[PDB]
Amino acid sequence: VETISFSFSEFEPGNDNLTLQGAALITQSGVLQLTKINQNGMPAWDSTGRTLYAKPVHIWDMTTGTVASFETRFSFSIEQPYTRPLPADGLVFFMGPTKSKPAQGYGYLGIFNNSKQDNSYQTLGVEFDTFSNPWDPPQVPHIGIDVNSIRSIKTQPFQLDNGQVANVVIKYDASSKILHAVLVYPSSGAIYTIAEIVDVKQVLPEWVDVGLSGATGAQRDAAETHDVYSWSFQASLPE
Amino acid sequence: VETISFSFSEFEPGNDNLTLQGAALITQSGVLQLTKINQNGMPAWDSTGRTLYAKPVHIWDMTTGTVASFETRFSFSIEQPYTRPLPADGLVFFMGPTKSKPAQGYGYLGIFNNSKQDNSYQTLGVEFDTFSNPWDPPQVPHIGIDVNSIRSIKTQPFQLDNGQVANVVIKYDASSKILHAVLVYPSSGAIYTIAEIVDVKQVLPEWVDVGLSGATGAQRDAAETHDVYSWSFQASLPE
Ligand SMILES: OC[C@H]1O[C@@H](O[C@H]2[C@H](O)[C@@H](O)[C@@H](O)O[C@@H]2CO)[C@H](O)[C@@H](O)[C@H]1O
Ligand SMILES: OC[C@H]1O[C@@H](O[C@H]2[C@H](O)[C@@H](O)[C@@H](O)O[C@@H]2CO)[C@H](O)[C@@H](O)[C@H]1O
Ligand SMILES: [Ca+2]
Ligand SMILES: [Ca+2]
Ligand SMILES: [Mn+2]
Ligand SMILES: [Mn+2]
Repeated sequence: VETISFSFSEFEPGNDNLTLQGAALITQSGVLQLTKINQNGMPAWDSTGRTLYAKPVHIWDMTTGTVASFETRFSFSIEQPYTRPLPADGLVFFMGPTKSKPAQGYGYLGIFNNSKQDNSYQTLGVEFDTFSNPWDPPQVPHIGIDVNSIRSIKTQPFQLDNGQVANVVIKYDASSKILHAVLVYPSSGAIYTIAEIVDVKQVLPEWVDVGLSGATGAQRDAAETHDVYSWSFQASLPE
Repeated sequence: VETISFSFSEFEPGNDNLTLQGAALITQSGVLQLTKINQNGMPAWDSTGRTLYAKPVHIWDMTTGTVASFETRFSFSIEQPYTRPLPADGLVFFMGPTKSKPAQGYGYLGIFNNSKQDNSYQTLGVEFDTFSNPWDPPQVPHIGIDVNSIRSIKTQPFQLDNGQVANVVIKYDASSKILHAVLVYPSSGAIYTIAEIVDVKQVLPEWVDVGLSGATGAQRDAAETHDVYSWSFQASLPE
């Protein structure tokens, strides 16, 4: 059985097990800031940042025809300090081609180049979208399962607890091909769940990079924070 | 689209919207005790209790072939006061034939007569099993999805936060036929998730009773508490 597994109770500058891209930064206090925060403490607009695990993970194998089961957990907080305009854009957990660089920002969240449904993206993501683009449902924020497109195949509205930490658990069972994600707000006790069928074998390449990406709006002050406090990942490829 | 929906922030004695069977009792303080508790505050062994919603719900319809989507949420606490013998047996959220009476106790949790997988049982349950019977995996407690049998088709171990309150969310999506359940322990922040594919129209009858059932062990002190503090349910049948 081939297994990959990492865990971060917190983050520390320089940890060579993490690849930072764009605005992604690790404060001295241990928190990972995906998008830029000005020195006055306010989140900056027109910002995009991502963090990947330095090592690719074997998600499935052609020869044997088997696919791995995985689980990831992380905590984050989104703070929307401005009244107007509307905050943007959200953050995502994603698995895609190895050696990837940041794509388009804003509504694309740093992982897509446009709103097309294109299988060549070979990307899977679970988004926490805070801005309603023309391809989004009217409700925001919302959890969404993204398969080769920013236009989610499944969506679940949730209420933001401004500035509070949320716990996320994303799990994939190769057996039934079910991807189930859950979001919890310890502060209010709120629990959100979402599940959909995803055939990883038809979406992702055999090896993929796993990471987190966040982005702020395309206009002045259409921004919010995208802070991550911890992150763990585990995958098991049978045989 | 016929919809059924109820919610109990707390329980009140006499409320004719709930059917109590076996040992099930509602205290003056508003908590629902599925299994018996002696006057000295200790849980009694050899006890079985169930609570059914007083009205059947329409889960699917032959005519149209449409099946409903539902969601249920409840809070409970299991307290295992004795060191030995091992505590038993657990509690279940279940849907089954209407006008039913409690079945066998102990490991059968009051909803099955034996461990046989039989379609005539027409019972679906999400269990929180605290005792490992011959048909159970070695780990307890565990969440299990029961389809016409006490021998779960899917199992997920979880760590009991003895005596503390747990929040449960069980959701079923007719579209994908996915049953996803999540258990959360506010006290420790633990989050457990489990999901499996279940085709409700090949398992349950058109109309069903929805309820909660709990049971304590077959020998002295093989007992624990099975208290429920709140419970809500909702189902939507298209057309
Ligand atoms: O306001 C936040 C959103 O901006 C959208 O882009 C807008 C832009 O803000 C506006 O000035 C003008 O250029 O129209 C654009 C729409 O194409 C982003 O697309 C959206 O993701 C948010 O960032
Ligand atoms: O001890 C709790 C478990 O008891 C099991 O039944 C036992 C019984 O306790 C023992 O005295 C003897 O009769 O063997 C039985 C096994 O068949 C229950 O089956 C189990 O559910 C627990 O309640
Ligand atoms: Ca969006
Ligand atoms: Ca058992
Ligand atoms: Mn979206
Ligand atoms: Mn069991």
